[PDB]
Amino acid sequence: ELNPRLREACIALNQQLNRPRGVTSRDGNAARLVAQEWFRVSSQKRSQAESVAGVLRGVKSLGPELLAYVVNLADGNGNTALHYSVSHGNLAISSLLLDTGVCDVNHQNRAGYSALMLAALTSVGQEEEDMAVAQRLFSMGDVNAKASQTGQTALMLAISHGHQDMVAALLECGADVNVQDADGATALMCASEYGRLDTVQLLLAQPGCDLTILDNEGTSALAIALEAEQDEVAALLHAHL
Repeated sequence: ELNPRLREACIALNQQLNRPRGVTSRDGNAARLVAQEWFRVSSQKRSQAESVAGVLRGVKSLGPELLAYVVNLADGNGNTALHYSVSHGNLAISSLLLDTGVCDVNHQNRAGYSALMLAALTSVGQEEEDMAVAQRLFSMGDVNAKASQTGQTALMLAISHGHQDMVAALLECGADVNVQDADGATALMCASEYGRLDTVQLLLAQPGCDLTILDNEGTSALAIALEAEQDEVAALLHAHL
């Protein structure tokens, strides 16, 4: 059940949302008060799924539009509760939000990243449940989306942090290897700079992987490897070229 102040703000917000035209400002008194309590309860590192679950039961009792509005609230950093739960590794909260069936997992924060992208970036190598959460995100998102500022993909972000299992998972979900970021860089280029040989091998094994894509200064994966002094990567790229 909702605490007295939040309940009243939710009732007021629900009233705005449920009008025939549904006209509702994210910047009204009601929405700001709901946001303040929602982020307080849902999005802290110490937030507890039990508490969030009780807020959601309360929100849901007022109706589906309110539930979807609240779950997908974005703060001044463009972050939703799911951004925070993924980033913080609060798996229980992640599961609880995804269980609502209403998360917009492709929503990009101000920095340009979706929850899907942050899951690729912050992949916990030894957490089977971390990977299960990421796979749920992939199933309801666009694994080939590009981040609004840098143009990077989940695949590139996973590569950049040496998250090999995440790389494999994204390729099994249909990640395109040949997407280019804002600077023209590809997943292979990121992998060639990072220097993990198994990741380079896995990318090279994908049908259609193109070794001759260039970035906007005409740089190839091979050149990046040589510049990074990754000789074994460089030699491997030479052999496929």
